[PDB]
Amino acid sequence: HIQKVAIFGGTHGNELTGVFLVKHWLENGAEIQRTGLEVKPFITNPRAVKKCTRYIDCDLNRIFDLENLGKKMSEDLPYEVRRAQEINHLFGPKDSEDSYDIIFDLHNTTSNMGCTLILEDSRNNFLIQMFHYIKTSLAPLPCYVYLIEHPSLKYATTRSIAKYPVGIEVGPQPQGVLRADILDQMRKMIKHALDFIHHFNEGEEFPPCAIEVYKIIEKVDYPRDENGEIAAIIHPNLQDQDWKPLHPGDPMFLTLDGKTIPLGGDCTVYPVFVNEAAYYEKKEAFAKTTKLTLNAKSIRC
Amino acid sequence: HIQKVAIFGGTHGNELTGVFLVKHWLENGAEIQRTGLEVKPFITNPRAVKKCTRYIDCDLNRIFDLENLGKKMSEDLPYEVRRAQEINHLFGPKDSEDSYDIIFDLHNTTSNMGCTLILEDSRNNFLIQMFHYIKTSLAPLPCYVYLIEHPSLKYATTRSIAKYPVGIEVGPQPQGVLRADILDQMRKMIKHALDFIHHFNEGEEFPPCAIEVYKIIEKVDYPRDENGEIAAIIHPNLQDQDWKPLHPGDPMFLTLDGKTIPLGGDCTVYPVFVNEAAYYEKKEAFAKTTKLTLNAKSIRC
Ligand SMILES: CP(=O)(O)N[C@@H](CC(=O)O)C(=O)O
Ligand SMILES: CP(=O)(O)N[C@@H](CC(=O)O)C(=O)O
Ligand SMILES: [Zn+2]
Ligand SMILES: [Zn+2]
Repeated sequence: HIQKVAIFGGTHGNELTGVFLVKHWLENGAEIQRTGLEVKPFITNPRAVKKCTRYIDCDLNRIFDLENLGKKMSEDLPYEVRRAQEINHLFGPKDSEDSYDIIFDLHNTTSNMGCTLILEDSRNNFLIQMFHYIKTSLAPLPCYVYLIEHPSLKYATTRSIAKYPVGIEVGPQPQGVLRADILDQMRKMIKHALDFIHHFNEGEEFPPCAIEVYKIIEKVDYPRDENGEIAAIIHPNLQDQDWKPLHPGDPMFLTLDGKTIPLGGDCTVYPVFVNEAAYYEKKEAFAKTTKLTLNAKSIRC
Repeated sequence: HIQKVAIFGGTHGNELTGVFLVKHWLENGAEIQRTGLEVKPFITNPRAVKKCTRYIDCDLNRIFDLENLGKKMSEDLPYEVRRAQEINHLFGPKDSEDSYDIIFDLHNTTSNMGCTLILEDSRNNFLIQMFHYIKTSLAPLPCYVYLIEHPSLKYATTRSIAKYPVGIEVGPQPQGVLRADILDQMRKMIKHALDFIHHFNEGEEFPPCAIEVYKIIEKVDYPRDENGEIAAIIHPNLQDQDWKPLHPGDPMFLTLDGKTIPLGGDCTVYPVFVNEAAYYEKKEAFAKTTKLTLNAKSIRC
């Protein structure tokens, strides 16, 4: 049974859709309340939000792990590390039964990804059923599921605190910009997610369901010159073609001289986060993913 | 006769198309050289480029005036001030005959403005002729001219150093990103600008011409709180509709609730820089322009 729900906004301070909503919701939350459901809206990175930048000392959505949450409180720590602890204490602790049940973390991307749900665990049948529900509600408005569970990769998100972590990504949108159509898409996504929880809490039964997801394989950097500067850019056939298949023959990058660097490798892939501003400093031009199906067992409260 | 020509990129450090070309052209100018014409590429704000921020201490493209350029040099002064003077000493002095003849200043905008030329002087026959040549040469691809001449508004641009300052602005592109299609557009604009200069220098006579331009009337802020926080955002109809006519009854802003706030007044207007990331701090949702026609007298070298 689902009791404790939060919506985080402003994990990244220059992703204004979430910030705008949460800050309105703090003043009037009617939209995010249901019957017998209390959800708490919350500004994750208030300082980065004030400076309208992604972060102050380091990326908040990467540090919710033992290395960082186990450090001694201290004014000498990076701001985000201090803030990660404050959040763990408020909405976790992480890996405890006292933690929040569900956390929705709201994000924006410059990539042409549309409505996107981040899945941190392939086995969780509750999430697969939620995601199936939202996907289907939204349609024919498309909505895709990025699955980030992986051995060496995968990062400790802000929402990993909860038993049920949910990432909500909407793009394309420039950083520092509030576009109405994106705002609307993110509201519709939440509308359905919260509806599903309520529906489940009034003991509805959901049959088995399948969904298609995109599983991370590896991350590709920009081809780089002899000093570490970018020597080629996202080829225009690849620009804005997130989710769509890319075959070994196909064009990845383009040089100033007009030279085209093709995919190579062995098989088809589905690129994600194509040309995301914030990933330039992470050496990620885009991420390679395989398409695969996940099956959920029926569930009931 | 035109001798000294510069191309500035990186005036704003997170506008990467200019920075990316200029760094390449610094390593191989072939593309921007014309026979009998030497063109110097230059990075105006190398420091803001390092951090991929718009600026360090203040906006570089607003301070090339007497107040700042006449100041005594010291380390208490904002970086950009100290930097502006250093640029005046290399490509000016501004208002002197020893200054460069033409400076092209390269920019990107989040607004959906397409290929855009900034005209600083409505009576400058030479520029008007150049712009008409570029417009004509780019067709059917559109090209738009924004006349920032105004008694009160109008600011001291990096490029105002030259006898003939030219601003090149290409959108939409998110800050901190390199799109190929936007890059290609800026290169073509430059190709044709240099071609024009060369042709003129080889004595070709240019008959009189007319161009449509858009003259700044006034800037419009987002409607705000009692706290000064944004209370409404760019309406979906207005979004991405730069240059297109906006009538008095038409939707302008949108609340979460969401009520539409219409234009008001009684004259039609032409909106420019709709939803520009960098202008949120400047408190400009968009600029209202009136669209008029300018003539050039014929010219010859
Ligand atoms: C480009 P973003 O910061 O909105 N994407 C998230 C992805 C996620 O939510 O896991 C991140 O990089 O932290
Ligand atoms: C969107 P931008 O900052 O590159 N445009 C210039 C306008 C210009 O080039 O005059 C500015 O705001 O100073
Ligand atoms: Zn984010
Ligand atoms: Zn600029």
